[PDB]
Amino acid sequence: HHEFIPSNTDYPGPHHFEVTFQQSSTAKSATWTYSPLLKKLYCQIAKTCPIQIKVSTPPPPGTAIRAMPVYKKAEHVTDVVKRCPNHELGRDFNEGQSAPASHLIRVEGNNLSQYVDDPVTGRQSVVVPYEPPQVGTEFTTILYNFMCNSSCVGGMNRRPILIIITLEMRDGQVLGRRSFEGRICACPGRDRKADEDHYREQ
Amino acid sequence: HEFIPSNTDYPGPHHFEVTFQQSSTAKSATWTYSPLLKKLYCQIAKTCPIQIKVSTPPPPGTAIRAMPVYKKAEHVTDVVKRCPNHELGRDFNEGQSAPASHLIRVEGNNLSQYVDDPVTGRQSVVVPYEPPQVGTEFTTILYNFMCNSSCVGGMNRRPILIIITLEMRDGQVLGRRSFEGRICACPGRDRKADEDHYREQ
Amino acid sequence: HHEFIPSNTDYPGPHHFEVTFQQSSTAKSATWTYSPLLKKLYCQIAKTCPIQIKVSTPPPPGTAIRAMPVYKKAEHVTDVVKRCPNHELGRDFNEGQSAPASHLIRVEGNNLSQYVDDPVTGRQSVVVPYEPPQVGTEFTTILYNFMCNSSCVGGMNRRPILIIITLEMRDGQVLGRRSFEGRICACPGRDRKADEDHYREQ
Amino acid sequence: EFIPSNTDYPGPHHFEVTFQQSSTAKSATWTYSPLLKKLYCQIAKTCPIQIKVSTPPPPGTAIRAMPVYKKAEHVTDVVKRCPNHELGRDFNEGQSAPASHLIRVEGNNLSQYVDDPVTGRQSVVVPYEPPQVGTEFTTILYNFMCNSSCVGGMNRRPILIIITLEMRDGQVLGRRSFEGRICACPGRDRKADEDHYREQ
DNA sequence: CAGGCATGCCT
DNA sequence: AGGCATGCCTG
DNA sequence: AGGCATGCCTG
DNA sequence: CAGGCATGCCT
Ligand SMILES: [Zn+2]
Ligand SMILES: [Zn+2]
Ligand SMILES: [Zn+2]
Ligand SMILES: [Zn+2]
Repeated sequence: HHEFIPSNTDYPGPHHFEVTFQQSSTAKSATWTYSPLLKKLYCQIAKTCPIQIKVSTPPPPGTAIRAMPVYKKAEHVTDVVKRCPNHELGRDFNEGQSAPASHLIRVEGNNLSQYVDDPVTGRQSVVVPYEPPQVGTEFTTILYNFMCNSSCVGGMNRRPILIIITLEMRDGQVLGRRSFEGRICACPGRDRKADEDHYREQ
Repeated sequence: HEFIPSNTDYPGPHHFEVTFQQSSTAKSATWTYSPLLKKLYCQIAKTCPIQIKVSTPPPPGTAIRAMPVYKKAEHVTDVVKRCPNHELGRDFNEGQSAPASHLIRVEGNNLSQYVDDPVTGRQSVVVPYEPPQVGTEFTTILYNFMCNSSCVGGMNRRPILIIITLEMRDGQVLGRRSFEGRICACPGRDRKADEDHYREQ
Repeated sequence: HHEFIPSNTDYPGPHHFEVTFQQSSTAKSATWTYSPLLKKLYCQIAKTCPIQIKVSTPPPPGTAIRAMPVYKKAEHVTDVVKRCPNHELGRDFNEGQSAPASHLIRVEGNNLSQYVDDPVTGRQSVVVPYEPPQVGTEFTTILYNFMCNSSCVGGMNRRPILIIITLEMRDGQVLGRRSFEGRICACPGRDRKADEDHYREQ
Repeated sequence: EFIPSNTDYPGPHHFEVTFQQSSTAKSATWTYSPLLKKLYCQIAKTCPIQIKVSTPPPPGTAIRAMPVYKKAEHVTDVVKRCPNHELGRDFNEGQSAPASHLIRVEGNNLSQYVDDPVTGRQSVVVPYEPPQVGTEFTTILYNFMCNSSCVGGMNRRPILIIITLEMRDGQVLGRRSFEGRICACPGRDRKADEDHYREQ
């Protein structure tokens, strides 16, 4: 039904949906990085970062893959994650684009991209047709872009979000799903090291 | 008109279970649950998420209600409302569309209906039952408690109980669970002390 | 002739104007106690409080004195001081009443006690004509009653207030002004001594 | 006139800008550091300013407030709110005053918000009112709707608030200004401003 | 009356 | 987090 | 009131 | 590339 709070629970369905991360250079300031322990991606804004998709049984036709952001804390979950006023109106980055300025998550390099603004739930998300890994390849890598900092005032300001990747049936039914925390910042590694470090303190 | 609504655990046919996820244990915490006790400690107006589990729900008309009642039998015959201060107040009454007078509110859903029993007098919030999402076990509801357990003019220092019932389109309880509730500025503090004292009398 | 921000400044005009307080009991449960150190009095909700007023020379015919509350902090200086939503209606002490339960300051005994609401500034004040001191007795004494505790939610909650006594003509201008911090509380003595002693830890 | 003067002009009647005693506490709403004519306040909190004039002015006189970046290069830029604070709803809603304006007046229903046709400059004006009986000060309540640090607006670019009085006619009478700093902790900010100024 | 607690809220 | 406010309840 | 959290800056 | 600073904000 018209679900207002997307659910974020790893649910490898009939096929075995999997979300993995490409090799990543550790550093305070690097395009991106991932924390297997804390299950959360660290990413400079607007820059490129690829996610790995793997499956066993090749999924049914018309099958797609969505990406949606949601706030981690309950106090804020009823709020849809959109871009901040600062970055949305600014031309600095999106005037020649084909994706709506307000959307947080953009897909890079794929014209088949579909930017969804649900009429009822107001939830924004980007979807693409699903496709098998290039011959002799283990993963179907999709290139995502995040257009605001987890700190952006007026947008997701300093409140952690969760990036939900959903494997969907053409009609929208759910075939798979994985989730993980995301943080768009200025210096990823550093925020990670510190976060991994602190985690270890307790 | 009198009611003293029943607060009797009835897991019912469809296995019903309103549970709680892990909340923090901070002096001031939006909310926190004491598995030890039947108490849910939370801050006023905050989002206290509650989990519902069910194995096989069927009525299309089945919906769920939450209604506040006083614990001590002396007052249970008294309707549980909002103090005059928070009702006429401007704070969480401007904007949101819910009755200024109710204590319980559903936060993330607009299908909710706030009902004022014409005879009972009781006030409660009802929302349609929507099953868990593909791959998720619980149907999560978001609740808001508009007054402090301690507000004079309202329930002043009177332990209260929230009763969640899963009824069929028309008054027929498919089951219910109940828990004690305290609304305060500092939930963490009150639990450490509450659970504490309760042990070794 | 309406000002948005009543002045709290004292003003001993042509007629010498001074407002004094009779002997103050130190008891904690005491109905009221005045502090000349802090120039601040402590009351209990709706308890009779004598305010001794004095003039060096007698004033015009129908001139009066008005008691208008005002906040101490600028952050709030604009909020007209009114009775807490709760009290502005609870029937204890209005079914008795003759005055708008909205009004905070009000007199006891005098049936010539008038009230005012500038439709311009919406200010709530009380007015009573200068009846010469009890002939032979220096000060004229008006019995006041302050309806809400300084900590009442919905009203001045825990926000300090100034009690302004203004010497006015039958009309026209102002003729004498004396302000002093107000405070409605349960235990005036308790409170009085606590403030009063902290001022000593300067 | 685009890019106006901050120059001090006491005037026929002596116009003086004064700040009552403020707090020295870190999170105090506002404070003033006499050492450096600089006002520290919090976004949207009530900044009161004491205005004393020697003699009573004409019937059409009034007081206006206008922000102006400090540094040479930036002065040419109009001082408006960042986009986030302008579109965010925190205060804008129900507020009957332009949402782009940095400066706001609080206690007046006769606040006149101005946007210059040629200049584009923004400012708030209020008809002057004589100090009240026995009061040596005429008080105006001012709000500053954007931290100085904000992007999309003052990029941590210092500004001065030039307060001038003018006739009913568009004519200047007196002028005085002081640097402004909108922040979270006024107390802290100044206490630090001075410590380092005490070095050379 | 005066001590003292429960519980909101401030730095 | 630790600690102060402050109404109200004893006794 | 102290300490943190986080974009930009510096070398 | 990481260390440090300035500035909003949390317990
Ligand atoms: Zn942004
Ligand atoms: Zn209440
Ligand atoms: Zn009251
Ligand atoms: Zn801003």
